[PDB]
Amino acid sequence: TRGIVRGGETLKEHRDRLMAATKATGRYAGLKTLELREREPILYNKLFSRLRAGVVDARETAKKIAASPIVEQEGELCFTLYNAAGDSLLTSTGIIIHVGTMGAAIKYMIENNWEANPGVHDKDIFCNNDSLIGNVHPCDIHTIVPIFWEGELIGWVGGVTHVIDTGAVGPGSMATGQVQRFGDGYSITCRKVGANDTLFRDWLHESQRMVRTTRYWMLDERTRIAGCHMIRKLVEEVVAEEGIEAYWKFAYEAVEHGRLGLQARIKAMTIPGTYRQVGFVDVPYAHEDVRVPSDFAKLDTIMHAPCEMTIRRDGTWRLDFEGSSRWGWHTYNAHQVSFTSGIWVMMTQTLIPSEMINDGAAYGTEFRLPKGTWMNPDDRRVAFSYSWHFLVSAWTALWRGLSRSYFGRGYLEEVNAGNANTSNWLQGGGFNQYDEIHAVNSFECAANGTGATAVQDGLSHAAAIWNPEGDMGDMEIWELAEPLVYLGRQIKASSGGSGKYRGGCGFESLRMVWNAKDWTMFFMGNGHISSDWGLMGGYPAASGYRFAAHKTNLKELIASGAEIPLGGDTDPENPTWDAMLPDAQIKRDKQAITTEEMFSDYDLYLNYMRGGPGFGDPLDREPQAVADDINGGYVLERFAGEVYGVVVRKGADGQYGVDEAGTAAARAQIRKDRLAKSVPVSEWMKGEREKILAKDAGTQVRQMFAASFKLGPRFEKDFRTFWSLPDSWTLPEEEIGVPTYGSRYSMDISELPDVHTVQFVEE
Amino acid sequence: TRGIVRGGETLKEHRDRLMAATKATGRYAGLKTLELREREPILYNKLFSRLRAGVVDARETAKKIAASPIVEQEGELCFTLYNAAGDSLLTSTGIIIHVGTMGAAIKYMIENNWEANPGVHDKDIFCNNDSLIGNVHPCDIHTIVPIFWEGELIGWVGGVTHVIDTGAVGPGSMATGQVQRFGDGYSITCRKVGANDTLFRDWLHESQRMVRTTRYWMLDERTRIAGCHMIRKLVEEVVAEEGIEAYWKFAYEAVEHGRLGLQARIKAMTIPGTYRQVGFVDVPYAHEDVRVPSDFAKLDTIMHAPCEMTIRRDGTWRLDFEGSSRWGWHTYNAHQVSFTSGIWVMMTQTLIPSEMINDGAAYGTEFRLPKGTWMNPDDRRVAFSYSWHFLVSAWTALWRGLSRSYFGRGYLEEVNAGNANTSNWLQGGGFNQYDEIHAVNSFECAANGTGATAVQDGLSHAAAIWNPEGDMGDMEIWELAEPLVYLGRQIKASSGGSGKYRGGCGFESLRMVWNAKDWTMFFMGNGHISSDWGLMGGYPAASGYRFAAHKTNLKELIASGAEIPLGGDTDPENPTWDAMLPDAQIKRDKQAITTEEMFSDYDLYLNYMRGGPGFGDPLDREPQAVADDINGGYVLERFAGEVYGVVVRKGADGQYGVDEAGTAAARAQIRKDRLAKSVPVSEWMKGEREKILAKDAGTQVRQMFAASFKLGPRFEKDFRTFWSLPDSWTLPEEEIGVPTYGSRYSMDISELPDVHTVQFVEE
Ligand SMILES: [Mn+2]
Ligand SMILES: [Mn+2]
Repeated sequence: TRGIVRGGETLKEHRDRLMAATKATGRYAGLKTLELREREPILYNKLFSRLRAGVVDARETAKKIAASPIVEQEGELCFTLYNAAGDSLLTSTGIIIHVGTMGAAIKYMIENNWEANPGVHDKDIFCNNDSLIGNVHPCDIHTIVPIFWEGELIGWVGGVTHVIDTGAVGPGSMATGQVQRFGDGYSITCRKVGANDTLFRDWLHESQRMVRTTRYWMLDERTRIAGCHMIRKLVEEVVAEEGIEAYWKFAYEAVEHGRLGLQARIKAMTIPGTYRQVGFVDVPYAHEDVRVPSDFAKLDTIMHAPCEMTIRRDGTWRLDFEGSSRWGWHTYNAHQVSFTSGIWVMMTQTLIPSEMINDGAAYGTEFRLPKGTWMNPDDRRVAFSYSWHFLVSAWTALWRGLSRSYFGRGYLEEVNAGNANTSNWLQGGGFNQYDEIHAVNSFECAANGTGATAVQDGLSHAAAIWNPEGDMGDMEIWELAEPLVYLGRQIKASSGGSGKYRGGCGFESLRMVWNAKDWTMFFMGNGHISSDWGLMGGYPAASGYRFAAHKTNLKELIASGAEIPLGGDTDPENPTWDAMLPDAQIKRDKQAITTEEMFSDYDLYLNYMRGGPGFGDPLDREPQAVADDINGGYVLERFAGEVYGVVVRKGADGQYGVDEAGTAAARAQIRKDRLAKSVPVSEWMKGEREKILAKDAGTQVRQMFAASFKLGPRFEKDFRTFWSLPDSWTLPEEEIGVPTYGSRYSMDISELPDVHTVQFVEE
Repeated sequence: TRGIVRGGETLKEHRDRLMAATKATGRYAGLKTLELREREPILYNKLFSRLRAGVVDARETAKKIAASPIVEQEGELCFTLYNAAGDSLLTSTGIIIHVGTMGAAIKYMIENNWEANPGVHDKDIFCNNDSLIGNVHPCDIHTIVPIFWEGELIGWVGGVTHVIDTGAVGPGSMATGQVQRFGDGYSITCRKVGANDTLFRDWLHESQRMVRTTRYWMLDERTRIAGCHMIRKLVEEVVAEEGIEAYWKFAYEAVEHGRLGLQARIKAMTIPGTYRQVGFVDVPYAHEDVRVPSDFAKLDTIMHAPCEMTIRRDGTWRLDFEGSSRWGWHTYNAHQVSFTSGIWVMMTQTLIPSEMINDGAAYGTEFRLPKGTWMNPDDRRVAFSYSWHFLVSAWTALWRGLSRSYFGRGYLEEVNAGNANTSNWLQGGGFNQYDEIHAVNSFECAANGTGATAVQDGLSHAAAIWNPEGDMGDMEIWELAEPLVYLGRQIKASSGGSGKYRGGCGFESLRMVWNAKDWTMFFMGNGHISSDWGLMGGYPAASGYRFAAHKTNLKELIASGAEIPLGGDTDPENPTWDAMLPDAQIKRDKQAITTEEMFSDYDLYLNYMRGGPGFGDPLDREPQAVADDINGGYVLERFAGEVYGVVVRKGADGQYGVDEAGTAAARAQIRKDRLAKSVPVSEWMKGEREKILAKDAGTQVRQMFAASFKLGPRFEKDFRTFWSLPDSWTLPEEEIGVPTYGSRYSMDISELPDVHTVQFVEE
């Protein structure tokens, strides 16, 4: 029975052959030479130039079909072209993390003999979003079309859209509320959803009633299908015009070219050696306003992600996450594919922007993700809807590590202290201004600030780790899809991390609920803990907080001519809105994660997008920059002196200027205070060691270590050595008093029948 | 192109033709005469006898394929045979409410042009459980196979199994936790799940990872498929032996025969006139241990289900539920198909046992269910997982109403005061004794007690409204599938409703958690309110309560030989176990509905199945019966005197005997006390009327009326008339202080694209 691949081999035989060559030889598919590229270089780039333009243009055109602004204006969609074995050749920009996620679904089909059943046929249509096979979160939905030529498969197209909602318990796309997979939303596992280019009615009727924002989902489906088919047609025209021979060579030489590309850029931009760095984020599920149904999920915890980054003389490199913490009862878990494609999107943004963007760099990187950590769970009950919470707090560390190598070597233009927490996600549900069931999810946190450089300040309100082409979207467009009105949009002062170069500031949006019925809202970002750290000096960006006002009496206040709250929440420590709202129930605290809360018309919700970390000692910053930050609204005048040692005087014009003698003398005095207030690290260490031996820390600090030691013995060994702790000191998780469900017992997806999962990671 | 039905017409043309004949003519399909039955009655019964044997025997055989005891021992499975238009011809016994649910699924396909897409092809396999189309709850999963003959559809087979769990937020089948459809478990809308008699791999992988109890679910599929295919093969053999002409006549004359049967039985057993009755149950979501994520769902409420039953001189009859309450944010909502097939299952149990069991009676009954009530919701966010809560408390009223017509006419053998609340459902989830993810759901409440008769006492621990073939299942078999050990099984004293004839007692099961890991449990029945009422006298059965013991210290108690709790909780007002467990956290209260709660090995959970209501004035009971009840454990000795006026004396043997002279005087004395403590109803009425005018009642009493008034103007008009209330007195729901989400705004499933829903009810 002939296999369907161009060879006559099956999908499985074909890929198994290619991975064997790759393993044995060290080069993708065994390609020790690139025949087309070396011998017919003109033909090689013409294919590259024409096909990469095709997918770029497909994404840009098709996104005019969607109703949701996330797809139509922000561009949270991607199109990828794959070879037979599910390796990408080329991609449009956008949410390119799904280069790898959709590649792994293609491989899951390959490895579980979809070929025999349900069959991969021409004109078929597959839809998938299953996180257990490596997708980021259910709200990101794939369409996958096989491409055939003269009767045989020659590759695949994938299209991803980020969809408003998938019917989880939480109303929104990064939803809280649910604590397991069951309730985490509509989960599609590589389903055959069409044949002969036409969708199945039983998929249409079932799928559309599993969600709130049906019209939005329906159109997000057509944006995918139209893109896939523009790309399928593109390929056929390219093959018919240049030949299957060349196309077939290109479909694999391109992928080894991407591996060759990563190696060469490492060797030219980096330094061999070892780099160590760590990242944390908070999960405050103890609080009253995280109302979750399962009692075993109400505890505070901290995500712990240490990375040992090894860079070798031959230009390979290794990322070891030994020491990391366990998955939990929340929606912040991830998958080994999620995680590693995340690290790949980062190398598309600094290491290989000017090389082939495809799975080549993936084959040139080594990943060790211990089984059972949050980044590699071993449990099929796990939940995913806001994977970015953990994911974006782990990858930010690696910017710093990678930036020390550019800095030592002299490529200071490339240093970057890391990504912002891509957060607060305005979410809610109910009846909207068209009186339809609806959900919300602002992609304003596509435009957080970004890490400072060794050369200049980070960009404000500019980007996210998962899409560098930032877009905040127009106020006038968002108000077509949410039942809220804007009372402010404002640069978020003192959100940027301080330094010689200041991190990018976030921004803020103040909303009034308007024309909503039976409406709820919630918040979802980091509160207690800043994920990014500064670099070579350099402080973390600000962390998160919440602001909601209920019963504002704002109908009367608007109408009677009284003061009403406008703009941003400029100094949350000295607020101005609260005085204006004497009757309101104001929620102003650090609890940056909540579940659904009744809101009504004229209630208030502050949307806050985070800043980025800074670079260098702050009192090396040029004083004039500090003064300009004060006028430009970037830094509150209070910290000009307290952080930068800059003394500013207001001119007749009302703007701030530099007092130079004052600024020098204040900097001189800060240096003596630093000497006087610090102590030798020897001294501090024996103090902290006493606290450790006494087990003096909150339950969430003690749980992070207990769980981390159990998954990563080399990390426990290192902690014990560092603090010089007796073997009599032990930290069993079960002694901390907090629930410990899922700490010993777990069941993996691979323990279910007929499941063959693909491994991409050392594990 | 040509339709698929044996005629050459499409499914839709075929049914549309037949429903028009039925509307114009008053007889199913226009059959004013029954050709086969009148002309070849021998051939007519031979087809009937062989086919009903086939479905009975198919259900019986295939249930030996299941691992879950729900299907294998208790038989909560059903097989039904349908004509082309989706009308049942015959059924096996068991959970026959799905006669109507699978018929409504077949008809939904007919109306939405499944024929065009995805196509109804021979050898195909459909799977469905969608409650918006009229299924009881997600856990009841249908398999639907078309039957073809010489290339044309001649009917369908449906198979139903109750599945342990479908991946709702709650672990169990009657799950709490979720408050909307989103989270209420895996919802399949008439999916084509196989072709050429083989299941699709993408359905297999996806479906098995959306639930906990996977191996159980897998085998429940094979039990369904096998029964369908035994029945498809059966028909073909019957047709090949007797001819398509005869079978095609039978497939429709059978259904008008059933309508004729309902009419003849009404006219023979009943009295024409009007019957009025009502039913209630509790929903105290206000309590701390109902932890739901949505703040708009935390309130107490009461289901209000009034029925005006009209029986006519021509033998038709009408059931109007005007006045009923609204659907809510819980899992107790229903659907018009759910509700009406319930009343049909009830009429199979008294009215037509000896007639054709098929849709004939459905065509002979009139139903009016106001749109927007809990029984006919107009909102597609609604949740269903424990529909029986409302459903079984509504139908019990109709037994009483129907019983007054037997009692007046003299068929006292047929009187029954109503069904028990079929409840408490022991449920929970975690890791079981085989160290696999698992969920539990005891079907011990298939064997509640039943209503007393005009002739004799109700049966104890015997049946449920949805399956009169009660089975409590073996202890030894239940312990193969739950990580619990039985410490007692006991008739539940004083659970039966008191009367001249006592209602049936429930029973109770005391469990110890054993060999469980990361384990939770919860409760799900009625607490505050008894659904059934007694009759012509007659008190309701006991209502519900909860008992759990945590930290029992029972390992130590067992090992040391101290007292351990065994058996049942004989007198909850004077317990013996609580003293035995001095270290325990004991939960003993009325809160019969909880969400998930951590349990551990040696903790205790009491499973309580309810009793049935009684008949007649209790102090007409033969005193000897009261004495036997006391010894037999049915009634606690305290109430012999207080309820029955029976004075019982303990003998030399230790058993109770009747004090005859004492019992006469006590009965003489009770009658004088009854006079002395009652008042003229006029007197009592003006007191209660002041309370109404003063709005003196719990928020749950005031919300039940507010919601009912808005949905049922004739009920408000009638309330106001009865209590003589000014037009100045008004009860707006929004003044009661509790959330009112979904009270004005709603969006029906019929408002989504391409949705054509079928109407079976006056509405
Ligand atoms: Mn997304
Ligand atoms: Mn069921």
